[PDB]
Amino acid sequence: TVKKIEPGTAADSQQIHEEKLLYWNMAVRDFSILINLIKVFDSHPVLHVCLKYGRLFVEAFLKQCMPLLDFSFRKHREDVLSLLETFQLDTRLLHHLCGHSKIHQDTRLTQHVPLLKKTLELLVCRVKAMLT
Repeated sequence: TVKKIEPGTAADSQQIHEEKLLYWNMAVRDFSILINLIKVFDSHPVLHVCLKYGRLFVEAFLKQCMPLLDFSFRKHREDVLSLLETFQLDTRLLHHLCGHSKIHQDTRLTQHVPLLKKTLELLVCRVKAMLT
C-alpha cells in the first residue's frame, strides 16, 4: 500500500496535499503500531521478517515521502512537524530493534541491520538538512 502513493508537485492544490499527507500520517502510525507489537513476541523469524520489510518501508519513506516534504513545507508546517515527531518515535524503536538484533547475535537478523541503520542515518541527516 505505501509504495503505490506518488509524489505530486509544489504547484498542486492544497486538498490533495492535505489528503496525501494524512495518508502518510496514518501510514507512519500503522508502522508504529505494527512495530510496537514486536516487544511481546519473540520467535526469530518474526523479528527477521519485520527488520526485512521495515527496511523497504524506511527506503520508501526516503525515496517517496520526502519530495512531498519539499513541496508542502512552507504551508503545512504543523502537518509535516506531526509527521516528523511521529517518525522519530519509530526511528528510536527501530534503533532498539537493531540493538536487539545485536545483543543476541543472530546471524539471520544481523544481515538486515546495517542497511536499515544507514537509511536511518540518511533520514536523520536529511531531517537536519530540511530544518535549516
